[PDB]
This record gives sequence, C-alpha cells and structure tokens, in this order.
Amino acid sequence: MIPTIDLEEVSDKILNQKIREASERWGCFRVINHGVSLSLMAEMKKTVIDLFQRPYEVKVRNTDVLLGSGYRAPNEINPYYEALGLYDMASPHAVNTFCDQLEASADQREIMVKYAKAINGLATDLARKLAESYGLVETDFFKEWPSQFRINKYHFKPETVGKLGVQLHTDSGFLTILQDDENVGGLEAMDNSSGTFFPIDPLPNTLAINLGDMATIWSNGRLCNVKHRVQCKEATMRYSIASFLLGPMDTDLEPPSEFVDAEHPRL
Ligand SMILES: O=C(O)CCC(=O)C(=O)O
Ligand SMILES: [Mg+2]
Repeated sequence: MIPTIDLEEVSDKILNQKIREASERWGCFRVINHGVSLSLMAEMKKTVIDLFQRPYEVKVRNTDVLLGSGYRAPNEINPYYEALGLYDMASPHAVNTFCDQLEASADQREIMVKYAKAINGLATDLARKLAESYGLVETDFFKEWPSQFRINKYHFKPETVGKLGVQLHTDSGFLTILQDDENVGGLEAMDNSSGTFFPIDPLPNTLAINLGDMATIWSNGRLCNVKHRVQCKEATMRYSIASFLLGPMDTDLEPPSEFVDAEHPRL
C-alpha cells in the first residue's frame, strides 16, 4: 500500500523519515497539505481538457526539445494515449513558448505560469527533504536540474476495459509529481518484494509522488524507482498532469559519496 504523507507535519525529523522510508520501500507516496492551491489545480485540469481540444494542426506545433517532450498522438504502439508538454519547466520562457505554441488564452497562459512555479516549488522542497532525511551536506544537489511538464489524455473504449492503458515502466527522472484524474482511477504500481501490484487511487486534493531511475542512481540504490502502469477500469476519458524533476542533463549523474560504502558498492 502507498502511504500518504502529511507535509504539514510539525516535526522535521518525523516528516523526513516518513518520506525516506516511503521512497525506499515503495518508491512512491501521496502528499496532503502540499501547499499547491486547490483552485489552481482544478483550473489547470480545466485548461488541460481544453488544450487537448485544440486543432490537431495546432497541437502538432508542440515540438520536441528533448526526444519525447512535446506532442504525441495515439498510434498503434500505444493507441489510448495522447500527450503534450515542455522541457525546462522552471523557465518562464519555456512555459510561454509552450503557450505560444498551443495558442493558450492569456488567462490560460497565466494559469500555466502559476502552476509550474507552484509544482516546481513542491518538487524542490520534496527533493531537499530527501537530502535532509539522509543528513546530507549537499542539500542543494538539484538546483540546476531541469524539470519537464507533461499533460496526458487517455482514451479508453469498451474494448480497452479490463486490460491496460499503458504498460509497466519506471520514470527516467529523479522525482515525479502526478496530478491524477479525480474521477477516473487505474494507476498501479508493483511491490518489488512480493511482485504483486497495488492501486494508486486518485484521492481528492492530494498529489502523487514517485521516484524514478535517477533517484536510484543518485542514492546508490537506496531509493526505489517504482514500476507502475495505468490499467483501464472503465471506458471513459481520462486526464493526468505530470511534472518531472529530471537528473542533470549536461553532466552524468553519480552519487554524493556519502552513499557509496564498502556495504554499498557503486552501481
Ligand atoms: O496518467 C497517469 O495516471 C500517470 C501518468 C504517468 O505515469 C506519466 O506521465 O509518466
Ligand atoms: Mg510515469
């Protein structure tokens, strides 16, 4: 079972410890009292739904910056999935460019600006708490790490229900913040120990956090890069918003040396 962590827990050592053990054992957790405006989240979702109904020929303008950034229409590899997004989410220029590409309204534009700044703050905050949970000196390790924004539209038809919508996988970055679909469940993750899956049901006003491959590398294997998938449980439309804190992009990720011991040989 995925644990729910209270980010307004009064005690730093309890809070950081909860986060670390969740990140090591399950590779994921929910956060409550995250500090992201609930109204901003709903408006971001409204903006997402509306953005996906832009002209196809406009959507196609959402060009890759990184391979996979930008638009992907459903195809025969993964037929139920449509997506948009931008690289370097921390850059107001990058966000604006994305909004220029999708011809967002001015109102929409500034919804995106505010969401990105909020979500990216939650991300830096969570990452720092992870550094703190290990008593690291390098409590700023991520300060030059770029983020990637990606909004997703899942189309499940009656054919799809009972089966999956996306196959089992790990995020390649450090940390992911997911705003799932309020009224359409289906996200599942595998317990590495058992091999069994458990669901990540969309609990209202919460945000889902999971760790990716970069976190495992950085932590020399202590942090779990959770395997997850979304399974179709009903043939409806489905929207989700994801913000990825990635590893460094120019450099190569190797761990703070505090993680590499004679009992933790390098990977
Ligand atoms: O759409 C979802 O429910 C999860 C999204 C996800 O896993 C991703 O964008 O990497
Ligand atoms: Mg994912």
